[PDB]
Amino acid sequence: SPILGYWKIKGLVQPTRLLLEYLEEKYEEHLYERDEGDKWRNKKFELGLEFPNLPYYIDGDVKLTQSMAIIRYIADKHNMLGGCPKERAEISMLEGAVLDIRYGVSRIAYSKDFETLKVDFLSKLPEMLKMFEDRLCHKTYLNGDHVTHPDFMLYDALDVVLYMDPMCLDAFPKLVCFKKRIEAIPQIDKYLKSSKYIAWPLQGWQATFGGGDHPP
Repeated sequence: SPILGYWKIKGLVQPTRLLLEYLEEKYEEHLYERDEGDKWRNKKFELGLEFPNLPYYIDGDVKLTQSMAIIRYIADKHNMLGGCPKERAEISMLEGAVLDIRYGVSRIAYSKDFETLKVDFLSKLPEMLKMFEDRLCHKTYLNGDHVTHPDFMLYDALDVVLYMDPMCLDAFPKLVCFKKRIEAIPQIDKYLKSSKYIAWPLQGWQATFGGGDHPP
């Protein structure tokens, strides 16, 4: 049974967690609580990781770090990255654009000047969301009729930008849909209602946005 190690927050591993639950693939988590920053530094180097860091994935001497290398791995272990250069690169471009939103959030989330920075993020956000609304025109999931990992990435992003601005999607009902659709997938839906689901925080507890032990 593979092992996924990370903070007990959505952060950088939420997409991955979904994917795993989607493929009903069994695994165990090493969850680091808010006040366990030591326990980690205690094991940071006794895991045999070539690039100690969080999150980490480990099973039969497959030692990985870097949320993207990880997620892609689980994906690849199930032939889901693409069937050729073109479709593989298309799926990577989705990866990129989704992170340009998920990350946009986190880089201005730990700032003490969040409350005035989000304003310029939310103004740009439309143009970013739009591109996804189009991609989703005549398609069920990005990149086709079959679910890919970037669909779980966009879902996390969406879920996170809605906390920042409950109305960011009203102008994109096609995304509001895509979101309910994902939540409809039996495995996923069963998960969100399960005990293993980490509802909060979104970022590191210290973060201004999506921080704190419980949502406001």
